[PDB]
Amino acid sequence: LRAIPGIAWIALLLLVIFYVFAVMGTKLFAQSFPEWFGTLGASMYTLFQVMTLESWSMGIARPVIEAYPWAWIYFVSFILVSSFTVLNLFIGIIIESMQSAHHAEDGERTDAYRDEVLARLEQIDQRLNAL
Amino acid sequence: RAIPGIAWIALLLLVIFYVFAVMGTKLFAQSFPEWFGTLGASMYTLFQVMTLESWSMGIARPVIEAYPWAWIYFVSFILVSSFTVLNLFIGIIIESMQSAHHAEDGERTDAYRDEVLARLEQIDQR
Amino acid sequence: LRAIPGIAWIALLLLVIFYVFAVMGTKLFAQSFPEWFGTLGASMYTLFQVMTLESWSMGIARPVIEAYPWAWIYFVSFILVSSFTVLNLFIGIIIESMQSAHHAEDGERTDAYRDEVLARLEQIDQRL
Amino acid sequence: LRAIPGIAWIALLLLVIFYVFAVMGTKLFAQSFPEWFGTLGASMYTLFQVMTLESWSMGIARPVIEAYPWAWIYFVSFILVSSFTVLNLFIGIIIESMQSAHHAEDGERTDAYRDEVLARLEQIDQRLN
Amino acid sequence: LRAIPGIAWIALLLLVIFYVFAVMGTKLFAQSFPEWFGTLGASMYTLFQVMTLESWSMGIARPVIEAYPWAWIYFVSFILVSSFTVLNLFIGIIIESMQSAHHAEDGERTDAYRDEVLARLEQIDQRLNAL
Amino acid sequence: SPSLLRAIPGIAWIALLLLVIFYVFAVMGTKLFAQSFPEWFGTLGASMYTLFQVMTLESWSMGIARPVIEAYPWAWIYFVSFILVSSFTVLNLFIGIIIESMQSAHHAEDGERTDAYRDEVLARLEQIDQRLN
Amino acid sequence: SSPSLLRAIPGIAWIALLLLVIFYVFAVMGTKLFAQSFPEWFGTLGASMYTLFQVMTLESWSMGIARPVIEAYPWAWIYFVSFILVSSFTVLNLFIGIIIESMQSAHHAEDGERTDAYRDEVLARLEQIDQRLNALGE
Amino acid sequence: LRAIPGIAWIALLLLVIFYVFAVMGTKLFAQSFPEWFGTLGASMYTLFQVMTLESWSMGIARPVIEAYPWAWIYFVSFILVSSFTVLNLFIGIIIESMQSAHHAEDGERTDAYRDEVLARLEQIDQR
Ligand SMILES: CCCCCCCCCCCC
Ligand SMILES: CCCCCCCCCCCC
Ligand SMILES: CCCCCCCCCCCC
Ligand SMILES: CCCCCCCCCCCC
Ligand SMILES: CCCCCCCC
Repeated sequence: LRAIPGIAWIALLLLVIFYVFAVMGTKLFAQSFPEWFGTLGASMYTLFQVMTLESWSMGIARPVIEAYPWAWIYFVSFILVSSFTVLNLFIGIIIESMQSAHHAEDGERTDAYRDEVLARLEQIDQRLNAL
Repeated sequence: RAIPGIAWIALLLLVIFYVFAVMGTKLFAQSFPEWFGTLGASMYTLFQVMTLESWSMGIARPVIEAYPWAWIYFVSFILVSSFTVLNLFIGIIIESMQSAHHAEDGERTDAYRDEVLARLEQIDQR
Repeated sequence: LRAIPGIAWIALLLLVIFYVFAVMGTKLFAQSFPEWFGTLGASMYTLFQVMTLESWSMGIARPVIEAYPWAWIYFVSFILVSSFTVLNLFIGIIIESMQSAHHAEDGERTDAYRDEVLARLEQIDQRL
Repeated sequence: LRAIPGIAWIALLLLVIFYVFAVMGTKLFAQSFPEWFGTLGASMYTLFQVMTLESWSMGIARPVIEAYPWAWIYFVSFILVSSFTVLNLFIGIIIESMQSAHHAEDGERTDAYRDEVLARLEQIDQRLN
Repeated sequence: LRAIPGIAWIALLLLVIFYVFAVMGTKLFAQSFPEWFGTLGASMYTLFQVMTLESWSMGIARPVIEAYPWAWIYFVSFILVSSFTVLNLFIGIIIESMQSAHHAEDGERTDAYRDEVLARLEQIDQRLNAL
Repeated sequence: SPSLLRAIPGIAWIALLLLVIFYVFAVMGTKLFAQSFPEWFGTLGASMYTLFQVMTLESWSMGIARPVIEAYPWAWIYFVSFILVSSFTVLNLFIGIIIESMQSAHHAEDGERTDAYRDEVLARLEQIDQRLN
Repeated sequence: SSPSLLRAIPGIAWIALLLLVIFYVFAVMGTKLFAQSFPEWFGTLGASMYTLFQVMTLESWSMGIARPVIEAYPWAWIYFVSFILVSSFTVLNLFIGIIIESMQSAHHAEDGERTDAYRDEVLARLEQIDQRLNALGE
Repeated sequence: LRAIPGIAWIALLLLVIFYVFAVMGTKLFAQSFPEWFGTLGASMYTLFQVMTLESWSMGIARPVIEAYPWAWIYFVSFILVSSFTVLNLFIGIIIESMQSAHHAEDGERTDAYRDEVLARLEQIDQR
């Protein structure tokens, strides 16, 4: 019933997410956006800032004011990462909790049926009066 | 259901929205007085076109006035209706009958517990 | 023992990820390669070909040999698509079949438990 | 049960970490780090050689660390490859074993319940009186 | 004639060069490179790998460019081992085989000399009968 | 160096430098493990003693190289030196002696056959002689 | 039997390798007593071979660099002599050994030609075997 | 035929041996005593002097042997120098002489055999 260890797996998939999409976003954010005018060792770091840290949400929303017609899916990058994570993580948690519940209750009913085992072998073998 | 997720499928559904909303509302926006400068009214327009009030097929036609360049909307309305119907209805059917199998057969086995105790009482009580 | 709408939305996700890497091929390298300079609407053509077709379009993924350390991700991208989708789909559906197998045989054993019911009855009144 | 898909998709993303840090260690550690002289396609071999073999390619590692301000991220590569190794190996093996254990053990104790069936059939047809 | 044991002789001597120069290398370069830095357990294995494998070994040899004039003699030492040893074994082969060739073939010629013996011993006695 | 003559004392020179090898390596390794070992309670002068011990004779002396297994971390290669020194002795000396023997065999035996041909020259004069007619 | 007829040359590698060693050896023996006295090189940590082959009669000026060994009479004379003795070993071995070995080949071929004079004696054997067989009369 | 300079080759290599053992002595046989008190490059001097000459460098030989286990090796150097020189010098001269011996001896006997040639043709051609 040990189904917890699927936890760190999501965080290392998060490593995958941040690598891929911070690299793409850091190319398109190093190209023209003047907030940093380039991010190689601080791409992870800038996206992680924008993730409701250092009060920097609208902070990133300004360099996309300097390119609005073709740069919005970067704040939507925040959105995408959040959604993908929350989805898989949350649903795994749900399934694990509910397996535990169902097995617990149904097993208790069946061990009452083992009490019925007790009843039976007390009935026949233990009260024969001739052996 | 594979390793996919329900609201994750729905997320890719509004990603489809991004796709074909952006395409359409970017291609012919500068030439039509229906949704003149269609920017955020794309999702609304289409997801409201789907079989709503039996009239939005009617609004799908005035863009059929641009058949060589505006039939992908026929394609796309078919897309959205298709995946909505399929996913929602049929997936919920299978979910419901899975839960049904479990609960139904469990309560039947509780009636079996009834059988057990009835017989054994008839033998033990005397 | 019922998971086929699974296959349905899996095909949907297939088309979605096809579009994803298509447009990624239309933006990251679009100006540098005149191979299909305007991939905006025919990265489909390019990548459909790249689909191990006639052993030459892994070839036509070559304009990634243009920038081999960084863009090798299109070849690796068909790798990823095939792996995740085909792998998970195929195996998981077969596993739903093995679920059905469990149900059938172990239910027959519980009808041997119906034989238990018989045992009950033939203990009750055989020996008043 | 015996699931292949997990380990398969793992192996893919594990190898994507491999090429990422191959690039990480082949562009900044080739033209001036001649331990691996012409490191463009050899980076695969260099990194996986650094992986815990005879305790001597970690010795190849340190003179690369001689460039300390810009030469740290590939034993960072070490820790990321360890990330994926931990995941696949540990989780797969342990959880799978105990799943199968649940199955078999519960079945066999129900067979003990069948010996109780034998008790009832003790006192129908063996003892009439 | 059959001196492949002598090949083993020369081979053992050149491997003596191998061992003793590995020991002298343990002496001069033990702490200087961090390449192995423990040149106490596997000095053999060290120079073993240094010997022309994947070209990564000359790359093993520069971490003791850490000591420029105090480790160059080992670059030329592996020159010594490789070239000297291979050339010695081919020396053995060439020279001693061709010595055997001399003896065999010129002995065949001297067996022709046996035949000339035969002809004149034919001319022993023929002048007693028809003369 | 084709000479077809007796070239054994070169191997003899190698053999006495092999005695020097005994001396050097055995006295190297015999002095730092003279304190911490119970066998001779000081190998200060037991190195050629270990010569006639561990030159692969009696089959128990690599058995006493085992007490060097007792000191594996920085003192392992020394019974490998045992193995070496044994190979030194056997191969070098034995090859020298073998080629010695074959040298002698060839040269002497074929010279004697030539002497036989000279008896034939005296025959050719058997007809340069009495049967002159 | 073909293509060499006593090519026992390649062992000349030995010579060259001795060369290297020799260089090293007595470079060190000049780096030991010197390398702290003279100001010229003033660190012979790796200048050993550089300076030694410079003093190998280069531009008629590195005997010019041998002047600072004239700066010390007894304790500094035998370095140019180092060079002479290196030349002794290497040149003697390679050239003169190869030449004398070829002249040993001359030994062999010369005595073989004498055996062809014994082919002359073959001439005489057939002077009698086939010629005066008394095939006339009597 | 006259491969003579090899002996000088061995002799110069012997000089190299002298240097090597000189520096080993310099390690042990420099300061273990006050008997030479510094030998950082003069073991050559003391060894050429001790080579059983003048009968007094053995008077040198004791105050180094004051440390009995750590000094007899220089006398063993006597032995090393001996072995090297004796073997190679002596037998090299011997071997060269032996080569010349075989050739001279039996080739000259075969010149006599040429006179044999003349005798046998004196019979077979004229009678
Ligand atoms: C943010 C990038 C997605 C937009 C890609 C172009 C969409 C318009 C396609 C027009 C095809 C004629
Ligand atoms: C739009 C129709 C697509 C049909 C794809 C069929 C795939 C069959 C896979 C066979 C695996 C058993
Ligand atoms: C990467 C480590 C390679 C170790 C090689 C050991 C020696 C193998 C000898 C094979 C001879 C053909
Ligand atoms: C081709 C696949 C053969 C089976 C692979 C098993 C992988 C086990 C990983 C254990 C890592 C220590
Ligand atoms: C949010 C957890 C961060 C853990 C540190 C990661 C260092 C690469």
